Amino acid sequence: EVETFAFQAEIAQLMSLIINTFYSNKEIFLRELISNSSDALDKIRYESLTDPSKLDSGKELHINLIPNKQDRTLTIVDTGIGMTKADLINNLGTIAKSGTKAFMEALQAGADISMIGQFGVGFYSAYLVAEKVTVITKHNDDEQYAWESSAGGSFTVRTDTGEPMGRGTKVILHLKEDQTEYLEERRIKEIVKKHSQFIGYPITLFVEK
Ligand SMILES: CC(C)Cc1cc(-n2c3c(c4c2CC(C)(C)CC4=O)CCN(C)C3)cc2c1C(=O)NCC2
Repeated sequence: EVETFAFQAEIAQLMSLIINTFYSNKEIFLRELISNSSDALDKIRYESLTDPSKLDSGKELHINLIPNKQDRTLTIVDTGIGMTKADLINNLGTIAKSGTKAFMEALQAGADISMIGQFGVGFYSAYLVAEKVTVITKHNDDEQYAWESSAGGSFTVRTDTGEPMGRGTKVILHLKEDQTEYLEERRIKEIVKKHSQFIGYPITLFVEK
């Protein structure tokens, strides 16, 4: 069973702005997704200090960057807290509403797309480079889920039939035809060094065979 949901009006408006605005500094999507993963790692690490059993699903706290030229995909894997079904459908979207409204007002007031993170809606910068985004996630208190959106005002949520993850999130970016530079090893290295050099977790860039 695949459930289809409409995005909150403000979120749909933000996604349209990200996809339709002429903005060359697209590389910022990577630091935004790395920031989301770093926050998820911080959350599980903190919670594990009071309840160590929260790490039974995996002790390693890291981020993996996996480019795939054949599939034209860039995958960001983290062993963070993961997201529940309620987080994917309601919680994060509700939280993002105020930030989205504030960001769009700031953009009208003279701010630029790179400031997206200051409003806590950085996840949506994935649409600067991806035509479709697939989010595979597993939280300790829930089943493994697959969230997906090609924008256009809707998203889908289904129980993931694929390989079990243990705990964490996989963000699969199905890249736009003219955005293949983000699959090159030296380009990814340059972006990580420039914007995410002080992330407190190991960032491993997987090289293609
Ligand atoms: C910020 C952490 C705790 C959770 C998280 C949240 C999100 N995220 C966020 C937002 C959204 C998402 C992912 C989606 C698919 C639920 C969409 C969304 O609105 C809005 C607010 N941001 C602060 C975070 C994305 C990821 C993750 C994650 O665990 N790993 C990398 C991908």
